[PDB]
Order: sequence, then C-alpha cells, then structure tokens
Amino acid sequence: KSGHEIWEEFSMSFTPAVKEVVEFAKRIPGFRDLSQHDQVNLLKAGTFEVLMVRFASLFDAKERTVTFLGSKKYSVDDLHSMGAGDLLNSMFEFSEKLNALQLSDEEMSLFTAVVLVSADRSGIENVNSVEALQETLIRALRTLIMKNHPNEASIFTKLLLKLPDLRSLNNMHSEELLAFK
Repeated sequence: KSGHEIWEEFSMSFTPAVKEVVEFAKRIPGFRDLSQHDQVNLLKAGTFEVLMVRFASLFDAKERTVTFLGSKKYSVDDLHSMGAGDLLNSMFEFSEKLNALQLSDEEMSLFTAVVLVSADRSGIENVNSVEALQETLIRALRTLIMKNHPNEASIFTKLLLKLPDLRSLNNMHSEELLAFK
C-alpha cells in the first residue's frame, strides 16, 4: 500500500522481465556468434539498463503517471512523496526525455540492442569483438533515424548520450532490483 509499498507493484515484474531480455538478445543479429562467456556476461551486465530503456513506456510524461504491468497507477508527482525511493523519480526524468524522442517500434528496439551490446565491458573477454557488433548495430541505427527523422537529426546523438546516463543509473540503483531471483 502506502509509502515504499509501491516496490511491490514494480517488484513483481522486471525479474520475470529478466528473461524477455535473453530472448530479445537472441534475435539480435550477430549476438549468438559472440563468445558464450561474453553474451551472458553482457546480458548479466546490461540487463538492468535494457529494463530502464524498456520501462520508459511505463511512464506517461503527459499525464505524469507510470503504469505498472497490472496497471495500478501512481504519479511521479505524488509518490515523490510516498517514500518511493528516488529511483522511480530518476526513472521519470530519463523516460520522458527518451519518450519525447518519439522513436518508432523498429528504432526503440534497435536502440535497445545497442544498449545491451554497450554493457560494461569489465566482465568481458573479447571487447574488440563486442565493439564490432555495437558499431554495426549503431550503423543501422544511424540511417534509420536519419531516414525516419530527417530534419530531426539530433535524436541520433541524443541517444548516444543516454548511454552513460544509463551506465550510472545502473551503477547507482541496481543493488535493489534484479536481485529478486
């Protein structure tokens, strides 16, 4: 219910959501050909970030209300009372900005590929391999946004900036989330 009891609505979700990530990444072109080490280490290390990008749809910047799977609604303007970490706050700010970007289906999910393969290299053997792939996936993402967002160019680089921002969200707020299973 009340104050910080909102983590039960976000709780239940996103750890079940862990595995949607693994299949998604299964469809990523070239992923399955990376070292079995790295693929999992990369999944392990960027999953959280993929969730961030992916739960941005949960928030309605227009109505300033996130809606969890199960569809109980709150408000970023209420629950910042409510004791609701400051995470879901941080989640607000990030997601409406990325939401403003008005990506498309095809784009939003390519961006997401690039975000997984961009995951912290720390646990990774073949980084030179993993950068080959990000740089390729980051190819398709340049022309698609130039294609679909022609005098809207900036969207491309404004996406490359979201990345350490997610880096940080991850290394700031991870401790309390994926550790559910």
